[PDB]
Amino acid sequence: SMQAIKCVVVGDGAVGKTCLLISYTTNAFPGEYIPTVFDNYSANVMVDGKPVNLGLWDTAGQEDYDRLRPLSYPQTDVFLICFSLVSPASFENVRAKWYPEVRHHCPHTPILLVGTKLDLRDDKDTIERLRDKKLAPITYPQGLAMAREIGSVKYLECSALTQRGLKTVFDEAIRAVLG
Ligand SMILES: Nc1nc2c(ncn2[C@@H]2O[C@H](COP(=O)(O)OP(=O)(O)O)[C@@H](O)[C@H]2O)c(=O)[nH]1
Ligand SMILES: [Cl-]
Ligand SMILES: [Cl-]
Ligand SMILES: [Mg+2]
Repeated sequence: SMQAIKCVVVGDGAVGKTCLLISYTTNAFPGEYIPTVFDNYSANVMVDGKPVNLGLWDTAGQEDYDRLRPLSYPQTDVFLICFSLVSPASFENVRAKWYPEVRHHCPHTPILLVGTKLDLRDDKDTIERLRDKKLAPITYPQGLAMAREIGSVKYLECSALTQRGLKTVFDEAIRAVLG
């Protein structure tokens, strides 16, 4: 027994959940091949001088799985609720959909709020695209405020593509369970 930790990742379609898991576990961002299946990834992580077995559970974010997806929730040690920093709709869904759904099935499990696609937040074409819809990328203070609102233990931002902040997401996830 390496200590085992079950981590489940949830959030809207296209927020980057699968890329996040693959980039983390393989140290490589998927190119033109992102698994469509909702797999479980097994990673090992050193925490305070001890190896931990992190099982990472990908989920489908579409409405069609609203009855099937929660069957993966039992025995979860920590949830990651993901939204894209460059999709305000995905951010609103953290409060509207994901927080309520997780808490319906798992009242006490820690939640980390994770803002993805960090590399796009200061990307000009992305800012302009959002400005056209009277919108702007989600800022760190906004994400932090959403994290408090949903009782998250931690708010993190990362990019699966550049890997900036990626390892911290899962270190903090583990520490939320273990210390
Ligand atoms: N620029 C950027 N694109 C990303 C990142 N992570 C994922 N993507 C892209 O976002 C899209 C959705 O990613 P995916 O992992 O399939 O999202 P999922 O539906 O939540 O599983 C794909 O086109 C990815 O290439 C990131 O960190 N930066
Ligand atoms: Cl999805
Ligand atoms: Cl917080
Ligand atoms: Mg996926």
